[PDB]
Amino acid sequence: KEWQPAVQILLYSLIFLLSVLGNTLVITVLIRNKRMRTVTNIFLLSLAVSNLMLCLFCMPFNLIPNLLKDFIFGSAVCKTTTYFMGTSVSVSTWNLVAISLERYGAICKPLQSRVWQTKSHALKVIAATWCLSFTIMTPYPIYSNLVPFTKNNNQTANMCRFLLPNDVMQQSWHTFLLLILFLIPGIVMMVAYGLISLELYQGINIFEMLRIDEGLRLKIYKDTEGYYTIGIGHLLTKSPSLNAAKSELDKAIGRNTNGVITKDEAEKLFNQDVDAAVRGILRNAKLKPVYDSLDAVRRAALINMVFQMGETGVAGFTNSLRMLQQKRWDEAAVNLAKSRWYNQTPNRAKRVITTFRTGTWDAYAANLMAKKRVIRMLIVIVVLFFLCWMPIFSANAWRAYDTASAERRLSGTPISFILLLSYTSSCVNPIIYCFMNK
Ligand SMILES: CN1C(=O)[C@@H](NC(=O)c2cc3ccccc3[nH]2)N=C(c2ccccc2)c2ccccc21
Repeated sequence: KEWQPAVQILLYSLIFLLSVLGNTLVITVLIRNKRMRTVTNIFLLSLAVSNLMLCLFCMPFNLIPNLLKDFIFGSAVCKTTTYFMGTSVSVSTWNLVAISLERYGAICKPLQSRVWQTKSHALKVIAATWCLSFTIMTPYPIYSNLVPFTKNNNQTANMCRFLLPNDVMQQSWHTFLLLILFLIPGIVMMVAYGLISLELYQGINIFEMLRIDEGLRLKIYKDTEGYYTIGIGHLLTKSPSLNAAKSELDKAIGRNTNGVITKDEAEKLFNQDVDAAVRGILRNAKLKPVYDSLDAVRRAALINMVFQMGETGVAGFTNSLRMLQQKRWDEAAVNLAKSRWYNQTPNRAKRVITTFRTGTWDAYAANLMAKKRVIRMLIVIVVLFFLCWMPIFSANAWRAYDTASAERRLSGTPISFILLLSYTSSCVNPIIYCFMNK
């Protein structure tokens, strides 16, 4: 009528600007900063390229013809615009699947999913996504043609239309898209983000706690006391000799290590350490009573201490050990910070003490809080993707099954806005990235 074209020009041109500006920004930032190019962002970089492709090679050749009600570009543009639209949706859907699968590797199988975290594999997947997406979509250029129709005053026009040899094939193709663009990617990412979510809920434990407090040094080093240490805080000898640490090292890893161990030997060593700390708590007649009275989070604070100072040194925390057993957490927290231990390693001690005072992991939660944030962003991106793409795919499927119904309900402004919703998905992720560093 009179307004509809105005709102269309408005919304289309706005969504074009945001999507062009938004995605080229995301690309130029990522191309600029080598520090930014993580595995997850290399995918979000392949995602932002498909969003740019959809935005420049399809959107004008949809608003302009839908605004004029006449596809006035060539038969080639008609095959091109349909080709890139389906290629884009495919690349995007399988980029989102790759992301869910790499975060699953990182969060759920960290020391077990080593290759899924190589940038070389990441660019292998990205290449296989674009190549296969152009391949399975070749029906669109093969079977899309100008379809002549006639307007008001018997005025010939064309519409760009995708027509397969019959109805069984038109309907088979939509079953196809249903499967490899929604069902199969949908469950893959729902199982994945579901497992990721389970893990992230179970939260911090003694191992993650000691990994934050100790770190990883592959080569022999000295701690705050000046003692020779390796791996994840593994004390080698109190003696000042370096020859003796190197000896106690080779004996513990079983090979002539030459001062240097692997990450895999550090974790094996570190697992024996947490084992040994916990056995020392159980075998010591002063520590075991306190331990049993402790809740699992505080148990881990007691283990944290015993891991740093040994069974016997901690068992001599007689006045703090008593307060803990009596559930006097504030008293214990105040007393423990008057100790020499506090004075030697304040930052670590302040955390362990916070754990004792509150019974929570707040002291160690920062990193977990970051992973949870990213994961919730990714689940939001996936849900806004499907919500932006279900309508147009459902309108094409309904056309292939009952074209007369589909066209009478959707032909005017509804499919105009349904198409608009599609392009909106390509300007969604940059806006999300903006609201993420708030
Ligand atoms: C030719 N082509 C369509 O026919 C359009 N479907 C409609 O426009 C439409 C559906 C419908 C239902 C009821 C009534 C009226 C209807 N119109 N489908 C997309 C597309 C979507 C996903 C993958 C590939 C192509 C597309 C995108 C850009 C250019 C051409 C193009």
